[PDB]
Amino acid sequence: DVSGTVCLSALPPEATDTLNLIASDGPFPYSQDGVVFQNRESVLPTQSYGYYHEYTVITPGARTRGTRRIITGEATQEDYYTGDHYATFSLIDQTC
Repeated sequence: DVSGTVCLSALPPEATDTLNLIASDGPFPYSQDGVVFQNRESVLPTQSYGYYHEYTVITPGARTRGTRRIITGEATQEDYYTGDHYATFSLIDQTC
């Protein structure tokens, strides 16, 4: 299940950076940014393989990718944020 919607402005500023890189098709800070996200646990709506892709949202100071991501869906304006390492997601509203 999706945990509601969230305004882009309410997310860390790195989320806005990630969306800007998605808008330019990168290049990204990691070569695996842009792989398919399988939605293997079915938290997001069921779609065929390749509908979803995942991208890092950088955590300040982290040596690793941390726990923050944007998952794109193929539909227009469809993007999900997780701040808890894929446990939960919110739909991102870029209009606010």
